[PDB]
Amino acid sequence: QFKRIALLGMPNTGKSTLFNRMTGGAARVGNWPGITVELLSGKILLGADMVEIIDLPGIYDLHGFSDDEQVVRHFLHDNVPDLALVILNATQIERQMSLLLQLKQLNMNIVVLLNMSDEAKQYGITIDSRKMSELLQIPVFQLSTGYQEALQAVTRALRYPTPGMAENVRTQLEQDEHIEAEMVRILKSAVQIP
Amino acid sequence: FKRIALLGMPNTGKSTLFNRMTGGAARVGNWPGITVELLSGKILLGADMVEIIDLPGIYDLHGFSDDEQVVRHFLHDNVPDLALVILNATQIERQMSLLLQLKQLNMNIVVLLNMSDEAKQYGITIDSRKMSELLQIPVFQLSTGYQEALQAVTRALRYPTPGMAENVRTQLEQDEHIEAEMVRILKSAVQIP
Ligand SMILES: Nc1nc2c(ncn2[C@@H]2O[C@H](COP(=O)(O)OP(=O)(O)O)[C@@H](O)[C@H]2O)c(=O)[nH]1
Repeated sequence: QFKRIALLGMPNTGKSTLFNRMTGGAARVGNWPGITVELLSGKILLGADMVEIIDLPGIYDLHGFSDDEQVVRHFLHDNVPDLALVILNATQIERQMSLLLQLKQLNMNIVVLLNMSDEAKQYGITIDSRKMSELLQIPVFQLSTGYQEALQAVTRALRYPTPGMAENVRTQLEQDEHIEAEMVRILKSAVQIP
Repeated sequence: FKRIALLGMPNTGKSTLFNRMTGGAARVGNWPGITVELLSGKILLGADMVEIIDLPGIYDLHGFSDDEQVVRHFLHDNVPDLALVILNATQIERQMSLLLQLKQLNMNIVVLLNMSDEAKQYGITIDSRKMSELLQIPVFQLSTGYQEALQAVTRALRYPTPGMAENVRTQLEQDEHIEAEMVRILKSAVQIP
């Protein structure tokens, strides 16, 4: 019944850690439409409203065929998030940007969190989050700090629903889902296994 | 010349096949869209001298490994007359993913299932005629199967494929848009030593 915030990012980007910070727990929830796996999930008060956070498996390619990538698409297809809170490791920004841009092409509602930003600056990495936000057309926040500003932006991004956005997102996944369906189909018929 | 792109995952016997098809005479060469040198050789298939290019093994057509980026860049700027796709039969349950990603580009494809004997001993029974029918792509098993595979390749080079180059490039433009955006944002917003 509550609006859904999905945590999305690559593996080991601090997602479970952020989840624990937001919820104060490590609750796992199963019986999600479309997937059999149990995921870290919890509901929080965000201002006056209650919202549901779900930590999605870390993945490298939105359109890839690793098991985690399949699970993420199934979840997103059948449980279109009201917000994708995309977590990027500042220290590895060059290598992590692709997932963000892929998710943006799904036509989801996104807020970007640039994690480990101090560690980045301790190396020689400087990030202009205003410029990044400007070019992306997406809110971008750095976390060292930055957390309360990030939550504020979450509330703003959930304030006005978009009719037809579930159908839009489902449609952008269809091509990957077709490949998967064809795999299952052809393997079931043409390949016999022990 | 006509061009065949040899495509498969790593450790599928692609190197040994390319060596055989090119008779040991392959040389290094540069190609538009990539800065790396690739190996290619000549082979006579029916009426045509054909150039076969050995592309780096990849796992995910849309992934961001260096090899994957080179294969996509190569394909975009050098659309092959035939993609010759080599899968490991024992790992057919997963490796089907790359074949279907490549089909989705609207390429002209022949599939070779290598190590088909090993697969049968693992208890994996593949019915390649049925698989060919369902894919609408010719499928041939190797272990020997080489002559038959190469006659299908020759046949797959005969019919017209009008607009294909345009179709393949169009299908790859999603990937190139991601890459273009990545560069744009990284240049303007990020300074790394
Ligand atoms: N420097 C820094 N490290 C973090 C932060 N959040 C998580 N990490 C570390 O990143 C690694 C992976 O964290 P985790 O929550 O397990 O990532 P997950 O796989 O995405 O859930 C661990 O070493 C964490 O302690 C952060 O805000 N700053």
